[PDB]
Amino acid sequence: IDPFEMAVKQLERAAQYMDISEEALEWLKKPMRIVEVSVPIEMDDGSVKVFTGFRVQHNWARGPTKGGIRWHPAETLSTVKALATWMTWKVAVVDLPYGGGKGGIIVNPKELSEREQERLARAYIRAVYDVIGPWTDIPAPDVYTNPKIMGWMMDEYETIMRRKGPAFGVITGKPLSIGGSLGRGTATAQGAIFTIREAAKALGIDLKGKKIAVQGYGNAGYYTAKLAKEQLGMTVVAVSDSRGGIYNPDGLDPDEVLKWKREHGSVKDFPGATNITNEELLELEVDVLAPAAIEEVITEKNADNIKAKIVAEVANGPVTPEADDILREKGILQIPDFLCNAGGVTVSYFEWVQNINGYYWTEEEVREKLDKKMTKAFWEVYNTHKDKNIHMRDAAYVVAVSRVYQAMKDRGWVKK
Ligand SMILES: NC(=O)c1ccc[n+]([C@@H]2O[C@H](COP(=O)([O-])OP(=O)(O)OC[C@H]3O[C@@H](n4cnc5c(N)ncnc54)[C@H](OP(=O)(O)O)[C@@H]3O)[C@@H](O)[C@H]2O)c1
Repeated sequence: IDPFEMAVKQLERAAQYMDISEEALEWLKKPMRIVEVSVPIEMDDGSVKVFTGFRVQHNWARGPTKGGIRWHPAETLSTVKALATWMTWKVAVVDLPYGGGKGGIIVNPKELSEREQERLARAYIRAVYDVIGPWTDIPAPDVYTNPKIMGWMMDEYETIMRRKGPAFGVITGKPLSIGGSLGRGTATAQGAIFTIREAAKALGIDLKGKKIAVQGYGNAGYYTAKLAKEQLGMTVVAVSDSRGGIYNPDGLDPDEVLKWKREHGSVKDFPGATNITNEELLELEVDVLAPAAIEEVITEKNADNIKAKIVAEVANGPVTPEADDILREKGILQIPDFLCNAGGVTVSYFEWVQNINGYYWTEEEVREKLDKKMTKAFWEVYNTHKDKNIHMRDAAYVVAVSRVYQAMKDRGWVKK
């Protein structure tokens, strides 16, 4: 199927640039555990509806598997497996003691009521309990899943486990009142900012008063722009959603931008600025560029038109491999997508650590630890990029797969 085959092809393109045994490659191609279950719930009308849930633990060589849960009507087993393989490298690049996990249910939660959503969450936990756990498999928020659902599922897991172990730790993204952690909402953007100034440091150019352009202005993009302005001293020059765009070389403020979006219902028509299109924004000449929108916005059709020195792929796969190569041959440093967005995963790991130990950190402690881990991961990726003379995304794949393969070899799973 298209997604899993794409993930396997990406793993092969990673493996051709690093010393990996054939048995290890075949072992990585087949996910360790796949659990397809029927999740029954009782609707408000009294009828019983059964959905199909998937729980794919791609690997646990480096530690307990970690992965999000997607409630999407278009969910497929291949998509879940591919995203589990994704999360494996996501946790591997940033040195987490995690394996790759991925949960999902074939369900459209638009018409599901709050009672139905709670029942679906609890029933999914009742179905997949035997293949999850704090030390085995940690679910995390993903598309169409909010931390309220995770409060529900943590409650269900605690009820089944009879409070015997660290229940909070079974899942992450939980509300602050119950085993939650600070910085979860801004996790991905904060990690992206860490990678951005690390890229600037690697390039040898500071960020005092330079330009950043973000394309796609969801929560992640808005937080990225705001944190960049607050910390790096950079000047945001353009913000856009999939609908419209804003141009202001003099400088913007993400707070008033989001307020205008909330008032008017769209981000466009910002006062003191020009309405612009997303396409020319993608080719805008800036210092830092961050695509935070629907996947594959930078294409071979316009890859050479990007002039920003640093491209931070905040979104997952916003650049096609050919555009990645074109930017590489243009001297453009690209932060790979799964390394750039690993802030959410790192903060989720921090939440898991806080839940396991029963001690909860403060926001400053979480931010400092996230900064340290992101800096180390980025420097490992950059050093591999320099030494092996391969693409930055290629370097991140190489380091992640090397860590996973080392974990397997030390575990004795693969002899060679
Ligand atoms: N662990 C936690 O505690 C926690 C808490 C919240 C969220 N999260 C995670 O972080 C993500 C953020 O949550 P959320 O509530 O913001 O999800 P959401 O309800 O999908 O909102 C994301 C925002 O991004 C915008 N957006 C989506 N696709 C876009 C595109 N192609 N172009 C431009 N804008 C786009 C949306 O606005 P438009 O539709 O107008 O574009 C939307 O307002 C979630 O997927 C969730 O998994 C985790």
